[PDB]
This record gives sequence, C-alpha cells and structure tokens, in this order.
Amino acid sequence: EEAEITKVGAYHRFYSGDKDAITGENIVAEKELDRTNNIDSEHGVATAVFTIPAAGGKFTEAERAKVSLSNLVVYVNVSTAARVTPLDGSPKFGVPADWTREHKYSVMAADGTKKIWTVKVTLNK
Ligand SMILES: [Cl-]
Repeated sequence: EEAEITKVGAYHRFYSGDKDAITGENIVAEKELDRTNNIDSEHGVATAVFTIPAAGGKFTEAERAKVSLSNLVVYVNVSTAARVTPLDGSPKFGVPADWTREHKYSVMAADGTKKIWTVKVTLNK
C-alpha cells in the first residue's frame, strides 16, 4: 500500500592503501557519511545533507578531502515490501554516481501503487 522513501544515506567508496597479498589488488573501503534528512511526503521530495565524518582507520584526513558529490554512493530506505526504480538518467542506488543534481525514482508499493520521488543530495565540506 505505502510507496514512501523513509531514509536517504551516502557512502564514500575508495581504494585504501592496502593491497591483497595474492591478487595484488588495492582493497576497497567504504565510509558512511553523516546526514540530515528532510522527507516531504506530500510532494515526494527526499532531501539529504551529508557532512564528512572525522578521520579514523583507513578513512584518513587525506581521504576526507577526496569525498565528492560527483562520485557518491547513495542508498534509500523505502516502505516495507516497496521496490524503487530509477527514472530517465537517474543513477542506481548503491553505486558511485554523480549526485550534483537531483534525480527521480518510482517507488512501487506491495499492492502495486506507484509514487514518483525526487532525491536531492548536497555535501557540506
Ligand atoms: Cl561507516
């Protein structure tokens, strides 16, 4: 029945300086960004403001300076049993993508009710 966005989160995904001893590949790390969310249900607008968390572990001071709105991993939480689909040129959730502009999504409820959502994300450096 419900086709809502309930949360908008983001990660900075990056190559740590560590290498796998067998494959020789650089190991990937991910850091969740701090957030504020503004969910406007009436207008189907989900807004998030991300801030860069303090340095720690492989998320060094140098890596904090690499966090970019043009290459951000965004994820959403939706209503129980709802399915979200990107519209037009919208990036997929869970993949590094350009989030400098807002993007539209179709959220489909368990009963098949569809609701168009606009996701708008900013980064405060
Ligand atoms: Cl984290």
